[PDB]
Amino acid sequence: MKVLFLTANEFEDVELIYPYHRLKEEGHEVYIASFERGTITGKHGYSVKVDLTFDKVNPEEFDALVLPGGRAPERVRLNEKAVSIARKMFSEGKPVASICHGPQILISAGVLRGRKGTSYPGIKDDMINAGVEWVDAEVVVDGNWVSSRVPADLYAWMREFVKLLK
Amino acid sequence: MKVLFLTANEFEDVELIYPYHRLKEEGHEVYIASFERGTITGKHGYSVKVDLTFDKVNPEEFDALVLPGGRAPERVRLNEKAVSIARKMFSEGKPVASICHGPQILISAGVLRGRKGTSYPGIKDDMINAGVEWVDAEVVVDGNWVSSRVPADLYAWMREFVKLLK
Amino acid sequence: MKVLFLTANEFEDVELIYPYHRLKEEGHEVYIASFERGTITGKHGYSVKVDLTFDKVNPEEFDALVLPGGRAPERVRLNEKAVSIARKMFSEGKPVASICHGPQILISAGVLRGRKGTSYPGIKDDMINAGVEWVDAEVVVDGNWVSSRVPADLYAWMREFVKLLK
Amino acid sequence: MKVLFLTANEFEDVELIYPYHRLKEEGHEVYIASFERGTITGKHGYSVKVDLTFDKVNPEEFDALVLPGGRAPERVRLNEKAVSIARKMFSEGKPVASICHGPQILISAGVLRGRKGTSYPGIKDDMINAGVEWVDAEVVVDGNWVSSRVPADLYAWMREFVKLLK
Amino acid sequence: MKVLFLTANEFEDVELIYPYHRLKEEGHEVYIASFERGTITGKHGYSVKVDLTFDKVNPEEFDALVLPGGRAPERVRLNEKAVSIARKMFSEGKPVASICHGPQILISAGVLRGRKGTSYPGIKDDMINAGVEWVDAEVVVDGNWVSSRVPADLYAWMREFVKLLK
Amino acid sequence: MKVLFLTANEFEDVELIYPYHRLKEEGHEVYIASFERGTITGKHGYSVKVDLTFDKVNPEEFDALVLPGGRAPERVRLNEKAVSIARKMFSEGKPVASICHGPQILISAGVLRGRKGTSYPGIKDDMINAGVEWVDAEVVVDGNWVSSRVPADLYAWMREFVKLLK
Ligand SMILES: O=C(CO)CO
Ligand SMILES: O=C(CO)CO
Ligand SMILES: [Tb+3]
Ligand SMILES: [Tb+3]
Repeated sequence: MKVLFLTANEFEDVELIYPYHRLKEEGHEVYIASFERGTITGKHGYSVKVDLTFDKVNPEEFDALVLPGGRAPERVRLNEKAVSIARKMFSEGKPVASICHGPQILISAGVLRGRKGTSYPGIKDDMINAGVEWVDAEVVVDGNWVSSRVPADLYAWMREFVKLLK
Repeated sequence: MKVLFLTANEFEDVELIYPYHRLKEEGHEVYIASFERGTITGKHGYSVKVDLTFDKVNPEEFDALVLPGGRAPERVRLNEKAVSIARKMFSEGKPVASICHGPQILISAGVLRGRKGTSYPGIKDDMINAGVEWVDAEVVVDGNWVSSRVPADLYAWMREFVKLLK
Repeated sequence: MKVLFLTANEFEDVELIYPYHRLKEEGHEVYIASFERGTITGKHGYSVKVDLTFDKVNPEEFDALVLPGGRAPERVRLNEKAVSIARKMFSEGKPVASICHGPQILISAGVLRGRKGTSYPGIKDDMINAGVEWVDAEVVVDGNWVSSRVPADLYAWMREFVKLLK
Repeated sequence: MKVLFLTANEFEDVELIYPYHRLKEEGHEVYIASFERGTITGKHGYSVKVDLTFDKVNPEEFDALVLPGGRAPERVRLNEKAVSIARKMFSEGKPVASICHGPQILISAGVLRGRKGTSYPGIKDDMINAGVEWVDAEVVVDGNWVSSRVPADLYAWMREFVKLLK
Repeated sequence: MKVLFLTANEFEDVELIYPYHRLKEEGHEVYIASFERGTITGKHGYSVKVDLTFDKVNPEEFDALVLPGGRAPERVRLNEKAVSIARKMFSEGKPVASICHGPQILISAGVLRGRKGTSYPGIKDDMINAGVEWVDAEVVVDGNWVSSRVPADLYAWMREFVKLLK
Repeated sequence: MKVLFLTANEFEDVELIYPYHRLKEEGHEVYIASFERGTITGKHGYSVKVDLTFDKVNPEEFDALVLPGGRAPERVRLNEKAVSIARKMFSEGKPVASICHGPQILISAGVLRGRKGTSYPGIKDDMINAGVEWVDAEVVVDGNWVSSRVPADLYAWMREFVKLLK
């Protein structure tokens, strides 16, 4: 499986780095997409290499999608190409993992009405207004959509996501 | 006029400090309300004294409301008392000024359906999903609601808000 | 009115941003002059665009002058052209607003002998030794010179300065 | 399984957080031991709660040990109780995972002579002088000792360590 | 010889630490005085222990005085007791070393008229207005007063100061 | 005398700056060697200019060597040219001063077996395993090798090193 990550500067560091390594453990290939090639830096100063730009992503080449949190999703969700990648992959039923502010990208994609999941609690009202049945749980599994709230939830978030890719 | 500010740690510094001083220039009394007494610190490190807690606010004692941005609104909007203050003041037609992420508190108050305004562009989709006709302008005036987007808009934001309080 | 600001890196952020927006509210044009074009960054990390260099300033083209504080005045006061701009504008009786360390530029211009005003209290002795009757007040108005001490004084500083430009 | 972590302030954040969550995914209980109760803060600013002090650790109550890196191991290795915990657990054949500077604690425990493993390359010479057959690989498995070098190795480090605990 | 240092938070780190150690090399005793007991922290984050408060200093018990720079002198120079210590020691002809902003304390003491020395160039005009014959040199020796400008001057600053204490 | 420093980014600031100025006081020439020309930055943010790269160093052109601490030695000790400079200078009996983590470079050079000295206590075990008779003292003098532990030892470290160069 080829797993795509849509992120940008000010990503929540462990929310990117944890699934990156957890999915590599399984033998999956992992790719970081952002605005430009080079590096991006997390809220806490970890730097990661960008593999490809949003413009170069062909969603048909990727099997699954991860949406880390932090302040990066509010930047990503204004990029039509990044939102279109998330819209396509999610609506096609490919596995999509989101955490914390990550699902702001899915809100903007317009794909969450009637879906069941969670997010950082600070944006619960925005998830509800997008039509989500919002649950206060460490992980929620709604078909292809695996969602979690905060870094304390990482263990449960990927415990469930790895099952979808098997 | 007695002007109330609803804010918390990680407020956008100039979005609090600018209206605070601008309204004092007019002779209005300005009050900072937050979770606890003591001080709160902005994203950029400016410290301000808290005048009263959300619990101690009686909305009937205040004439107008200011909602600065930053990351503070995502904290404030989870406090039922703070959201109730905003709901009451806004729904009674008292002047309410919001900037950047500030109107996340108004989203949570459930008062924006059918209203027109603006915000930080990163949350435009959340404003639209709350029932706002979102306008990309430095300031929008919709009856009692004066809204702006970013720090570059400060001059226009308070130019319009000062007029409502006269 | 065309209002010139003389500043540099490590300016006290709100002491630049507050008068910048306050004077734009009135419809005045505001210009940031510094060592080079591009941007400058405040003590607290706010970035502002430089409109023109000190070398390109013709003082006859500007109606008023603002001198924010921070650590920037100790840099500005070593630039002969910046000091000459301040000397010319102040000595011609044009409105000049200073706050905090801002009047270090006026000290270096040699224009304060026999004048009355204020500054950041830490440099009161230097103001006295330059020939200033130093007053511990939130704002002092001495003809064309409007002076204040610290960020807490912003409201009173521009309340008085706006009156000189009308 | 009950997994003990020996660490301190200035731990490499992801080297603690990654195995903590990865092992919780398996249903293992995870315990952070340090100098004092309260919190410890990583090099990159993540804070974690300390479960127990080194003085309160009874090594017989834990099944496995994790030694994250950063600057914390040079502090931990001067605490004779922490070193004695590592010596006891490692010499009894319990699973021990180390990464980056983590095995400095094992050097001080005097248990690495004739063993095979890796570390941050900057301390390879110190591992060699302690009697280690040093290997430049993302993960090395030498009986109970699973060792890795840097954060890029996380995926492989816990892939192998999880196998020892099953 | 007993050497006193008058300083406070935001001292220029190397301007305190360098003379501290250089004078200990000679066998002199070194004492840090500040507003309160406990620790003070430099601009660059080095922490030093305060030996005594300004209020507890009896200038007759000390043989020489060092005035480091940074932002600390603008705080120290508003403390009547600290200024009185500097006034007494300097006017009695005891060796006094200053660097960078350090001599702002001597300006406030009122002891520099007709004296010859240097400082951080940003405050040269303030030194001149206090009656100093200001010299742009790495070190100036004017009887008991040894003055330097910036951290690059440290070697020459103490080369000359150690000669006065011999 | 021409004194070479082998260092890199994340050097302990005062451990480089202190001997640099102390040795310049004597009239010695001081040279900073690192990976590349330009500047290097300490743990605490002080920046220093690099005079030459490790590749350009001819050890026969330098009379003495200084090895500051911080995290820089773990980078320097993986550069075989830097290690070969230290090996050559130390084994030829030229004066070598080390402090804190500085002697990690000497460990890697393979020159400490049977020698007597000190270091940061956190790496004492690594010094012992390299064949050092490790002493817990502020300064140790073993022929050409002058060693100290921490920044508190600076005064004694250079007191002894200066004697070797005279
Ligand atoms: O129509 C708006 C909601 O009222 C969104 O554009
Ligand atoms: O008299 C002033 C100078 O004119 C100082 O107080
Ligand atoms: Tb051997
Ligand atoms: Tb041996």
